[PDB]
Parts: sequence; C-alpha cells; structure tokens
Amino acid sequence: LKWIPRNLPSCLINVESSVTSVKLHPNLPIVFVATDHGKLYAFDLFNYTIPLASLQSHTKAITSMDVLFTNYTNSSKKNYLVIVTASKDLQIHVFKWVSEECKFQQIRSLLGHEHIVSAVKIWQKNNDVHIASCSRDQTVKIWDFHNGWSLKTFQPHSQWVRSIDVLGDYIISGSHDTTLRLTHWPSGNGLSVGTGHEFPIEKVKFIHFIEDSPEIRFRTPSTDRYKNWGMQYCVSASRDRTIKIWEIPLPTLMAHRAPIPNPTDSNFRCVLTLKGHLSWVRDISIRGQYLFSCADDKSVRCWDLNTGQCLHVWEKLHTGFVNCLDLDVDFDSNVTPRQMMVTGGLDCKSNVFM
Repeated sequence: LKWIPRNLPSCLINVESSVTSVKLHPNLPIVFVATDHGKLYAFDLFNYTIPLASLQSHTKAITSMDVLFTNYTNSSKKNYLVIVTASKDLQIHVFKWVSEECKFQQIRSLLGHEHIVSAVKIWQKNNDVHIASCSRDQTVKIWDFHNGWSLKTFQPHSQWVRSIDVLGDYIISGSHDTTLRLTHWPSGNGLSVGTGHEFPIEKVKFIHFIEDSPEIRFRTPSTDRYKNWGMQYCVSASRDRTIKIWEIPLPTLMAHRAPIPNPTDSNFRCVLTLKGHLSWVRDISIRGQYLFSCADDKSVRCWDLNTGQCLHVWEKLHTGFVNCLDLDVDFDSNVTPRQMMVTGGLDCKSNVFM
C-alpha cells in the first residue's frame, strides 16, 4: 500500500486566527484544530465547509492537543473519547468527546506549571492513565488523568521545553537549549541528551514500523546483528532549518561515572541530517517510506530518506508560516480512507490534502 502525498489543496478550512496544532481522530472521519483564539475546533475532513463544533474554556491561547494518538487497536477504541489541550494560561484542560463528534464538556483543569504550557500528550501505552506536558518553566510534568494530580516533575534543561513525545516507558523532550532529551518515565533518569543542533529544537517524533531504516546507515559500525534490531529512534526539527535522525542506544549521554565511556559523552550518534528548506522547522512525521515535515518557509515537504533526497515540495500550501501537520495512520479496511494529511498555518487556515 504505497501513497500519494500531494495535489493542490482539496479542502481549505477557514479558522478564526493562528493555527497552532492540527490533529486527526483515530476512528471517526473528524479532525481537530487548536489556535491562539484560545479555542479548539472540529472538522470532518471528508466534507467541506463543515462547522461541526467549537470548544471554549481556555483564557489565552491553545498550543497543543492530543488524546487522538493511540499505541494499540483496543486502546484506540477507548482513547478517542477524551481530549487534552495545552495553553498559555498554564492550564491542561481535559475534555469529554461525545459520539456526535463534538465535546460537550470539560472534565478537568490541571494547574502546576508557572509559565506557558507548549506541549501536552496522552500516554497511550497505559490506556490514558497519565498525561505528559512541557513548559517555559524548564519543566516536564506527569499528571494522573482520573484524579488531575501532578505526580512526577522532571527537572532537566536550562531553557524552555517546547515538546514532549511519549513511547510507553520513555519520554522525548525538546527545547531552547538546543537539546533533545530522552528520559526514562519510571525512574526519572535520562538515557540521552542529543546535543548537536545549532539552534532551538521545536519538534520531535519517534520512528514506527520502519526499523528497516538501518539500510541507509549502520550503527555500531561492527557486529550489527547483536543489537541492530534493538535500536530505538527519533527525529528532531529545529530553527537550524535542518532535520536530524537519531538512534538512541548509542547517543546515550554520560554524566561521566568513570571517565569517557567509549563514544558516550562524545559527539552525538545522529544517523542523518536532512538539509533543506528555508526557515524554522515546525514539524516532522514518519510515513514509513518517507518522512514529512513543515516549516516557517510556508511549506510542507516530503523527504525520501532513501538517498537523503527531498523528493517533493508543496511550498504554496500556506501564505504564512506552517505550524503543524498530521498524517493519517494506515489500517486494514481504512487504507484509502486514511489518505489525508492535515496542516495548519499562521494564515488562519486548516488545509486538507489528499
């Protein structure tokens, strides 16, 4: 099942003001947009122009949205029923999604960060038992979903934490100190600090059903079959204008417990650096065969990490900066219906690409 990532936009959805995050629903043909309004809107992406629902209750600006992504089929079916959001009012609001495609109620407001919350995520591995968030604080926080309690607070970076992406046991953070960290969620220890970005990191995504990506670069250079299948990976997007690929078992950061422990506390292990287009990279996604990305260069770009080439550019996508994109996850019977990407800009629009 190969795919099409292109055309001229076959839906353009008017939005109030600046789009901050765009996010697909797991099960239903509906997609959700967050903005500086401070509001969440809902659209059917199959049909247009569709004014399905609006959500109000944040004070200042909504900067991230999650609860849609899931780590399993059964978790999917139960998970798409909540929505979590992030804001510049220092709130993490928890919403209730209804079968009629809207949110009829806010369930919780969670308080505990002292500045701008700029990302939020549900822990899909735990069946929506916990929420992660990050902030201008310099802080990452973990919250009980069903009590609203703050349960773990990581203290890591010396500057603004911009993003948090979770993979069950592990936590990927990204920040203004030019650094990506991977922290172990149960202990609070950091396995990795990925150092070598030149400017602020805005973004992270983990790699999925495509650990066939080693074909391009083999790590360690020797005796691969011992530990090559155990490699976990992520991507960072930055104000560098560059996108990096990291495998994480070998850019583990040392704290120096002896001295230098092999290439640990050396240069980063970073697999590929994709050098492309013309402004700050706001987003980054794994398709499988390809990587997708968006940036302040008014553009959404398709990257072939086979040969490092950028195989297509959709630069007229927005007339201002592009803040976020989302791809639709392939699944049996839904193959062709999951043919979309959604994208949101500073030109106050959410756009559907087939």
